[PDB]
Amino acid sequence: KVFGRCELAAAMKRHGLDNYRGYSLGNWVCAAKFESNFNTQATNRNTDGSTDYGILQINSRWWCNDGRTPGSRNLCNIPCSALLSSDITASVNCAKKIVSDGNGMNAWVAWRNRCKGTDVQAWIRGCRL
Ligand SMILES: [Cl-]
Ligand SMILES: [Cl-]
Ligand SMILES: [Cl-]
Ligand SMILES: [Cl-]
Ligand SMILES: [Cl-]
Ligand SMILES: [Cl-]
Ligand SMILES: [Cl-]
Ligand SMILES: [Cl-]
Ligand SMILES: [Cl-]
Ligand SMILES: [Cl-]
Ligand code: NA
Ligand code: NA
Repeated sequence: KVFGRCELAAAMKRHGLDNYRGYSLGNWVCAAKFESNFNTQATNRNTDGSTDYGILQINSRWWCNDGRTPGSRNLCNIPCSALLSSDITASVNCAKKIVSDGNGMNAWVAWRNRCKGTDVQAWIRGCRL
């Protein structure tokens, strides 16, 4: 599924991400835009051989099992394929664990490089939330 901007904002808010660990909703939408272009089916291989899956590009090295990432963990206890669903529940639940891990949203390199320090409220402008 390719979400619309406000559609995704509403789904993330319903799942309790607005101000989760202090990160306003526009941070989460901005991250999703640059990670996946709001496409649940996005997959991208990393240099280390791991793969990032779904709307928030969650990595197989630590967070999900994809059966092909050596020496890796599965801290969200989920197959990576479940992160590609049109239902974002698994992605959101796993993201909540990631952002609690110590480094906040800096775990998402695209958030650090393209969202952090910007006017992220722009990402939810015009949405009925
Ligand atoms: Cl389709
Ligand atoms: Cl929308
Ligand atoms: Cl957009
Ligand atoms: Cl929802
Ligand atoms: Cl915001
Ligand atoms: Cl497997
Ligand atoms: Cl593996
Ligand atoms: Cl393969
Ligand atoms: Cl594990
Ligand atoms: Cl933080
Ligand atoms: Na990315
Ligand atoms: Na893994």
